Amino acid sequence: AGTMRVTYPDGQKPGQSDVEKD
Repeated sequence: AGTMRVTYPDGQKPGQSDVEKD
């Protein structure tokens, strides 16, 4: 989460997402 960092379609929105760990 430090190559790209984690991305998501809101605020508090993990689990269906851009990348929870790079």
